[PDB]
Amino acid sequence: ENRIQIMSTIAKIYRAMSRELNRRLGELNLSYLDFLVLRATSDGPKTMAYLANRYFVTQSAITASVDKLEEMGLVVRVRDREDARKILIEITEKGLETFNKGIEIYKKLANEVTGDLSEDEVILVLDKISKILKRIEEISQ
Amino acid sequence: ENRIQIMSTIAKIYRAMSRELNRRLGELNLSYLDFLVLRATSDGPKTMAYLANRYFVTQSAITASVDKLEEMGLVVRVRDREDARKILIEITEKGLETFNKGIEIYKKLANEVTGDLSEDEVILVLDKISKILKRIEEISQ
Ligand SMILES: [Ca+2]
Ligand SMILES: [Ca+2]
Repeated sequence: ENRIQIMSTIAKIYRAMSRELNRRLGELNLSYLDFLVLRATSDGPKTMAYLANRYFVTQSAITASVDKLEEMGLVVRVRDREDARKILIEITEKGLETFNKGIEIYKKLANEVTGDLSEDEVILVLDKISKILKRIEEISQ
Repeated sequence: ENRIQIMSTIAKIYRAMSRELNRRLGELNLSYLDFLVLRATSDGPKTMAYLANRYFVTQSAITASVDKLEEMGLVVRVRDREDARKILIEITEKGLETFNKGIEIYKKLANEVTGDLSEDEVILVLDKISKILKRIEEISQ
């Protein structure tokens, strides 16, 4: 039926986008996950637990991504003033710079794949799928 | 901007759906990937290379899924009459039965998350995102 197709098409779009993003982001020395980590911390420090849960990826995958971004000087680990085991991943200036370059790449690709759509259509679709997301997130967790 | 949000919302929807599907499919003794393997072979035998490429997953992940489904008696390996290394993964009757049960679960979830939408809206959104998919697939590969 149609409702099945909306969800399955969403999935196919995600897989194709994730693959192309991985390729285009490679030139900034980042994978799609590394970019997601930068996007998440671009607006504030994030715990590694949050990162793994928000983007549905193993904790070991987050550890690998953060270790990498840290070596690249794009994020830093900030330990609580009194506690030490409590860690927050904060983005750096260089990281924000790289993130912004990542956003342009994402924006460029988003403009292409949605080219057959007009502003009205884009807004119409966005409004409607935002409802779908609200529902699945209320269900999923 | 809006075009960015369409793609990012698509991704968030995918992650939330994949997580809930994994949970609901667990009762049929399948993960989301195993279900994808059954969906792919439900209409005809598929090579393992195709499976890994179509659903963007490592070959080792496909091997693990197929080994599993085979032990569960849901798929079989069919070797060419003359060649032996050439393998096709064919679904079994039990596999089709299990697949169909999987489809009902997917259908049930799809109906819920898209509840705020009407038939017209569903068709309208489907038509439009199918264009997005056509474009990304032409770009991605
Ligand atoms: Ca809930
Ligand atoms: Ca091409």
